[PDB]
Amino acid sequence: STGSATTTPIDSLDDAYITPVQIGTPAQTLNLDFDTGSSDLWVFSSETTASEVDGQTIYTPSKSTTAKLLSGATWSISYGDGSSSSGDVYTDTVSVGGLTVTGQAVESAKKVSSSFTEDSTIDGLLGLAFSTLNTVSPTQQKTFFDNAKASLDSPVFTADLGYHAPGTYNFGFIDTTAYTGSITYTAVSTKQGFWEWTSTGYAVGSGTFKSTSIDGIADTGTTLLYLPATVVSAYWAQVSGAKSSSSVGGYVFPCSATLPSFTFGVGSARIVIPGDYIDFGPISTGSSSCFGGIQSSAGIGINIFGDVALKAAFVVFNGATTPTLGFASK
Repeated sequence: STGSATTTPIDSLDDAYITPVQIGTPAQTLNLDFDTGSSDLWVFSSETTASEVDGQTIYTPSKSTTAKLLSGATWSISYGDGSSSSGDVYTDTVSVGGLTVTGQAVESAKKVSSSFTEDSTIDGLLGLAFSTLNTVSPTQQKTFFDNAKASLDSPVFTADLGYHAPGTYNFGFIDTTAYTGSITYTAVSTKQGFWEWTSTGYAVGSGTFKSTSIDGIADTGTTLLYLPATVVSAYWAQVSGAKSSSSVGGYVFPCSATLPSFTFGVGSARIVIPGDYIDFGPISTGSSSCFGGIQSSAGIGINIFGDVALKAAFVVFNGATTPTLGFASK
């Protein structure tokens, strides 16, 4: 079996992408943020603190004939940006683009942090990293991808994010019409539970490619590209007037400047990120200072190939017994 769903940016800056997911019987449609950097499928629900809900569609397990309380199981998660959520756990039928999984753990949020309440477009997260990162206790739960794997034509899912436009998440097949050339595959380390891989280098604009190993994770749930201080400083040194601002929280540049492209290495292949993808607009309404899409990973401890990098390529997440990441130009 296969699945295919459209993913849409929540705003004009591509801060996050939302994908409709059907939960329960009869279906309750919620717009979830597909996150390859986490492993919990959690949703806003009828059990979430009423003051912490600001416009989201909520899951109501009491209206689902297939929902069941997973007695005694709880979950608690905290993300890299500081945001967090917690609550109890249900099992229910979950379908993504026609691909159905019965008995999926659906984590019902009782408490959500300010960041989630503020984002009215996002009803929850669908974790797509390895099930070892799942926060359900005492019994750990599997991700939707891990539960659908036996039923899939191929144990893969593909990410094809659009730049200020809709994209696609496919499960169980590789659309050979969605990319150009060939797909370059590279090894994945599952030691930390992420889709962790090694980039073979980088180039800034029309400059010479620098061959160096950058260990990082393919993360659909992170907006920006977070790379070592050395690489990020080499990039922003090519932008007139760009500087790292402590009050803003990273590199800012004059909105009138043109941004060079950024190239990253996948084996012997190169993925080119256009300069336009690195522009995140004014730091505040009316400001002439713009926020950069390439930031240092120094304070985080891990390099992140977020949506900025991922949207420049057709990305294959191969969840076979020996996992690999495939990259192709599009």
